[PDB]
Amino acid sequence: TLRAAVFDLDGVLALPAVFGVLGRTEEALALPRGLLNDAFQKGGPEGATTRLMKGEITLSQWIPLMEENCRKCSETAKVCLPKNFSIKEIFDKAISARKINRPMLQAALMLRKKGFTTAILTNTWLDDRAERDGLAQLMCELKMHFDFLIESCQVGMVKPEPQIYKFLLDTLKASPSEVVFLDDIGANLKPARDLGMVTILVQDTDTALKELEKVTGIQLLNTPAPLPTSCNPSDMSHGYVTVKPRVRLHFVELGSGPAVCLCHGFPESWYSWRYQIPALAQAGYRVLAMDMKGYGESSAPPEIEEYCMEVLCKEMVTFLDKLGLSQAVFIGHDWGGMLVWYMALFYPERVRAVASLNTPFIPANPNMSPLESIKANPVFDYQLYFQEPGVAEAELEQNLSRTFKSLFRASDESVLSMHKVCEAGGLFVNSPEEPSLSRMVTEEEIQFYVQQFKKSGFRGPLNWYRNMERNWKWACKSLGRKILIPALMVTAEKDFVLVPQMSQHMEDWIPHLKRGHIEDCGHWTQMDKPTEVNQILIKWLDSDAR
Amino acid sequence: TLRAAVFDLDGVLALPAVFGVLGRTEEALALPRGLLNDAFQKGGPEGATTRLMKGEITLSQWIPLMEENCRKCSETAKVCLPKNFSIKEIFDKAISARKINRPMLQAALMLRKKGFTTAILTNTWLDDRAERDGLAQLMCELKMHFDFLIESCQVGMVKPEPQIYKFLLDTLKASPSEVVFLDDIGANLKPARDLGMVTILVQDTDTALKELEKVTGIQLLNTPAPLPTSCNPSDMSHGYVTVKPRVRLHFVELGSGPAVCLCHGFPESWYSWRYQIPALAQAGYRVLAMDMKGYGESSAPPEIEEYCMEVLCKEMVTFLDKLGLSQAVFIGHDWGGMLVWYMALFYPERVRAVASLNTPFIPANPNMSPLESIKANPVFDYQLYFQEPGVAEAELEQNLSRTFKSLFRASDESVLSMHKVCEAGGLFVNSPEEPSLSRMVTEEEIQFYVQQFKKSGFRGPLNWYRNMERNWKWACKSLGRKILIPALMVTAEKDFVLVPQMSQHMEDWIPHLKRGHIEDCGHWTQMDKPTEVNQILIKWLDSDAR
Ligand SMILES: O=C([O-])c1cc(C2CCCCC2)ccc1O
Ligand SMILES: O=C([O-])c1cc(C2CCCCC2)ccc1O
Repeated sequence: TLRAAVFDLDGVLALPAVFGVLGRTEEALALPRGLLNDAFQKGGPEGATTRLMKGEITLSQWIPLMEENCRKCSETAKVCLPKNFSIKEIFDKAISARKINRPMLQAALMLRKKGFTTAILTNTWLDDRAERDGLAQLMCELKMHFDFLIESCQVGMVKPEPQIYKFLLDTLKASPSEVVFLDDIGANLKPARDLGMVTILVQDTDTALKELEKVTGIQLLNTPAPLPTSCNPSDMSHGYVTVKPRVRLHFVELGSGPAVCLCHGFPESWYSWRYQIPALAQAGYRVLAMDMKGYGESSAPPEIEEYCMEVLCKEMVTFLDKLGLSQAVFIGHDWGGMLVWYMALFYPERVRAVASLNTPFIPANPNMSPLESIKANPVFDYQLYFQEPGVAEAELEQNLSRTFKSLFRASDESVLSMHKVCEAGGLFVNSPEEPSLSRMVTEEEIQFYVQQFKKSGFRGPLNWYRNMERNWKWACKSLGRKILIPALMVTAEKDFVLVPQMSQHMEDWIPHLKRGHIEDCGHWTQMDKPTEVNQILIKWLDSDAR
Repeated sequence: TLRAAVFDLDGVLALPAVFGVLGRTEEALALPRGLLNDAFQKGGPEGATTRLMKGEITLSQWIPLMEENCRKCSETAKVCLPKNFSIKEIFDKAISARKINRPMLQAALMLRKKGFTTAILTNTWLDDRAERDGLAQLMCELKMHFDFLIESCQVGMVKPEPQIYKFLLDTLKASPSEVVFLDDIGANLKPARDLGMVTILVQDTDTALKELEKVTGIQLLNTPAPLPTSCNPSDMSHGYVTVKPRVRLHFVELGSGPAVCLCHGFPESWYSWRYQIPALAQAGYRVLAMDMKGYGESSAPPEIEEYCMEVLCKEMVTFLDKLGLSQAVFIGHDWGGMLVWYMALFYPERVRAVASLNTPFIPANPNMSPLESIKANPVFDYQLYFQEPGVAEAELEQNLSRTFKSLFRASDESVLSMHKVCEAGGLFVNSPEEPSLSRMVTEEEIQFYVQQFKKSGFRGPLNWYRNMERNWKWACKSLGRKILIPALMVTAEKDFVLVPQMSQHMEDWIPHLKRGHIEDCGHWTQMDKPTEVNQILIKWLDSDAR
């Protein structure tokens, strides 16, 4: 049986192939056929290209040696090289033009999902070009999805030498017949074939993958639309900032650039944004997925007053102040969405841009007590149940697995009531003791929220709802203000509490507000429809927050 | 300076390339990419293909070794070879499908015309397949146009080994930089390049030839329409048959198949058919270009009566009888055209098919003496001048060069009168002593007719015209007959004696007669418009004489 797949970079994982750019430059400049490809391989294992692929010299060092061999080949062919000929400009263009072959990356990912061991085996160089960042950005994005990455310039060997094949085989800890090897170079497959490994000459992606599925007996073509890339909590950078002596806040960091502070709801985690952290970092953002106060690894003080909007927003400001951030894009959901709107109302200097998932901005009524406002709407009866201290904690802290399995469900799958939650005596009263697993989450994803909620419980989480009177008095100070900073409101079609219509009037308060909308999407926006969340957020970030 | 051009066969001189048929068979049978091309090259210099190209085994011996390596590669790739898989059938098809790349052959010919030394350098096999004749027919047709042909299987070496390059260089008697080398195999050019020879990677013919002209500084693309391939009298098979004790006939032989006896006119040679002998042999015919009685190497008896149609046709029959031919296609021109029509009237059993250039069939008038018939038409005054024995001989045998230069001219270039030739006192009376060279002939071609006419003179040639009374009495015996065998009449637009209109009535005598017609064509049909003569004759031969 097969248990390992090997991918070549150029021509297989990334397109177009750099070999083809030599053949393209000969046609553009009308130089004789194969002149550039022959000057590239001059010497064979003794040439400048092999010293480059083996890693003896840098690509900056290599440039003038190729140039010399280009001059040499043109002299022999009895032809002339043009005036503005620059090897650097040709390679700069070819590298920058080269992008990931997405169907190939998805085939790798599908193979690795079925337990296969995956690796990139490439003849590469040590790029010290002033424009090296581009090739580096590319490599990181591919590498992350494979078990190994074998770069010829770091090991000191090259394809087609037999040694690298015995090195990779040793790294894979597998035998030849257990390995599928994909290369666009016919001669680079011959050693792998002579060893007994299954070989695929990659001309077109579709035929290559058709051979790759017939041989694996695993479907790789015509597959359903894949989920965005998620997080393994063990592989993240974990951050901790002390905002006040008794309170510390925890976050997860990924990417470089404009700071994007992610704020989860109830009863959630930094992990709720798991399908958004890799995508948003890939889009050129510094993602900071918070564990809001009362959750995971952030401090959970017992007092109710520690969770009023004024205290929590001062702490988000202190967090910035201590991290050295003058600004942050603030993207919230559910309770974080509320925090995020009040971050914009009270601290616009510190907020670059503001986005909210499901949660709308709705001003305070200086003529109505907030308690009356909750009773007035039947869907908000669960908030009245969360009022008495200890009541919902006892129910939610009873069987954590059951709690998250009963809550984290898609619109149709809903096992919850939410019409006289107070009367019925709880949220899970008519929910099973052993609920089925939702299609939105895995067993492992459920098991992560369980571990997290074992530290502090639901007192802190529920205390965010226990400050309605405090929140109202503070908000009334902002009644004559308008949100005049970039803003994105995202409504979810099947969210039965945070209904799309509840946002209808927001323009009176945020005139330049951008909108988003996800169909057949319930309350758990981020995991229900991650792809759509990603497409909407990246679009608004590039247009409204550079 | 460059003085040698080297052509690879497969992909350069012949298309399509046999390498491509492996890649085509993998797509048709949906076998993995490169499976057949890798099984073909398995072993490298140690494999079955190298032993075949070096010539250690035959291609029949090779077939089951490739089959074994095909089975082996499919096992490693974890795939299955089909039910009706036959390497023999694949190669049989590929060889038979492969034909000459005509623009490449014309580039070779144009280079060799400008004094270049040309040669075919090919990695080939010793073909013992029952269908070997096809590859053999192909090779002969290319080889003939090149100075050398280097077949790897006969020398015992292969491309890319450095030795064959030093062998070819030695055969060419030239140095590296003096040699242009054309190959479709990138690695087969690398040794030739490393040696200092100019290299051309042949992808498409047009770009390959564009490099080949930029480097030679000789025009090869967009050239005018080339002349058909001619004869070098030194390179022909020369034949001699004794018809009667005093008379022997000479001929030139080329090709295999149905016998095609070519009959020249006055004052011509077997050489008049020079542009027809190679073309007609290529078309699958056994060409027999006669030196009719009185010319070149055939016997020239002095008597007039030896040249009457009855004596000459009995001798063409005796020739057949002695050569072992029951039949022959009989193609004549001018006086041979007359002989040819009477060959069909008197000996249809021995004549397969009959074709005439310019000369029409015209029955005898049993009520008018042939002398009166010649006087009756002003264009035939030259025939009256040819009557008195010795008269025209003295004029034509005076300065042979002048005679052939004055006669062998195209329609416009005509320096001859032909209106009262008798009165004026000769054919060349108002023609220069030193006529210019015609565009139809070279100096060397003129010089060949001179050498030939030095042996016997014009007595025998002119004696063909001195039997008008004898010819008439014999022809009157055939007055109630019709020519009911295949027949082709070819008229020439600008022939001022043998006018197209003179043939108008021929259908009364040959009902099923096929016709041909060449525009802006004078009396010297064969050299005036050889290409058109070839196209017409081959067409009629394939349709009417198998
Ligand atoms: O099932 C759902 O889609 C769904 C779930 C909720 C829960 C989130 C806050 C705590 C308890 C209710 C709210 C609205 C919904 O529409
Ligand atoms: O110049 C011509 O094309 C031309 C030449 C001839 C010669 C051939 C037979 C012997 C003498 C005349 C006849 C007709 C022509 O039209």
